[PDB]
Amino acid sequence: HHMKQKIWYTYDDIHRVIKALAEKIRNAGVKYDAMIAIGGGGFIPARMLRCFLEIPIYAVTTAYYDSDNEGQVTEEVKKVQWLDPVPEVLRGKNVLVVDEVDDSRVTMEFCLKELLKEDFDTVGVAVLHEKIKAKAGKIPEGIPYFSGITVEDWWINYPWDALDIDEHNRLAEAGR
Amino acid sequence: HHMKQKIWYTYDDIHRVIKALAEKIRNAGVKYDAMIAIGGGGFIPARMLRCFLEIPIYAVTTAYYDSDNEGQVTEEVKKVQWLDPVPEVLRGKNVLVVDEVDDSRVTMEFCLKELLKEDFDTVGVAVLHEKIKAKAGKIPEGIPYFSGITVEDWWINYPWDALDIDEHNRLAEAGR
Ligand SMILES: Nc1nc2c(ncn2[C@@H]2O[C@H](COP(=O)(O)OP(=O)(O)O)[C@@H](OP(=O)(O)OP(=O)(O)O)[C@H]2O)c(=O)[nH]1
Ligand SMILES: Nc1nc2c(ncn2[C@@H]2O[C@H](COP(=O)(O)OP(=O)(O)O)[C@@H](OP(=O)(O)OP(=O)(O)O)[C@H]2O)c(=O)[nH]1
Ligand SMILES: [Mg+2]
Ligand SMILES: [Mg+2]
Ligand SMILES: [Mg+2]
Ligand SMILES: [Mg+2]
Repeated sequence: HHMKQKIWYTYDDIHRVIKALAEKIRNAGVKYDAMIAIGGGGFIPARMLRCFLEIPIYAVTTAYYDSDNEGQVTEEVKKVQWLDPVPEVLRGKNVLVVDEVDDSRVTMEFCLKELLKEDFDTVGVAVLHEKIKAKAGKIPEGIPYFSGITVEDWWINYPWDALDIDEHNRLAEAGR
Repeated sequence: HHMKQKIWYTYDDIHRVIKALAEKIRNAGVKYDAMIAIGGGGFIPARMLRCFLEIPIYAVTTAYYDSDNEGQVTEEVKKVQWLDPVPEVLRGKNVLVVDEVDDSRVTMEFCLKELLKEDFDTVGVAVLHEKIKAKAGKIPEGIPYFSGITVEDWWINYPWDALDIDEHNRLAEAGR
């Protein structure tokens, strides 16, 4: 249950945004050598982006876990799978971190801080949807940032969460 | 350029097959604890499958490389990213390997042989499309196998390779 407005996007809607996102990246003048998709949400955006950028997709995954510190239980982000070690072919290369939604930036900050420990040239970040809202996380300095589209602070319903894709598509069209 | 018949599938076409594939898996009676997606082709099928199976997606990636052995250059499959080491939470668990197409089975055999070196309970494999054709690779004994649909030996055009998704969808409908 959510209390804000809601929006549904078709697979094709998202594919079209990814094509435009690839063009934004290409126009910034840094040629990326590989993507690092943050699963699970970044996997589909990253493989769609590969259609247009034609660079390999490496993968990490994060998740929130119940953390009990100082007499208070809150959710914190942790690694589920990581690039340990980073392969030698990526040393000194440009890598593009890919995720589906910029909501709180807590995962994004965690992953970017960890990847800046490595021997990359340029680390950039590309997200499908950028929500306009307050952010708990911060993007480190010097990291190029791209979003496919900016969105209101609405709950986004992704087609890859649709038990009934026909009903999902109906709600997507009923929102246009 | 290909010399066989060709088919185009929409994103929604594939989503519907994945829903049916999840039902085939559920009916076989083994509860899988995690997926291992083989990138890049397995990423989108695996995240679609997560909608219905609700288990985490781990990732490996393979690619073909030019291999020069005994005075003859052929393409061979190699690791690009692997699960090194397998996390302890997966020890003794059931893992479902996910890929998009069963064509030659050379990648599938390579990955399954490598994953059988680990301490899993059940290793199963799920593929979106199973092509009916001769196979160079072999599936090890005792590995449950599921395919979403079986297909003729045709070239499959995936929507995540469509530079123009509208033209892609036109060709998909023109094939029904
Ligand atoms: N459907 C949907 N999900 C939203 C929306 N806003 C945030 N989320 C989910 O919230 C989770 C936490 O995201 P954040 O930590 O805020 O991500 P950020 O750094 O990229 O801004 C993400 O899942 P996660 O914990 O990273 O899991 P996974 O699904 O990526 O594996 C993301 O998918 C929204 O509008 N719609
Ligand atoms: N579009 C399309 N591709 C096909 C088709 N048949 C085979 N392929 C591609 O051939 C490559 C080699 O596949 P195999 O090694 O035969 O796969 P298998 O073991 O699962 O049968 C795969 O890409 P890869 O080298 O594994 O790369 P990636 O794209 O998965 O990263 C796969 O996507 C088809 O009908 N259509
Ligand atoms: Mg995520
Ligand atoms: Mg490390
Ligand atoms: Mg593959
Ligand atoms: Mg190993």
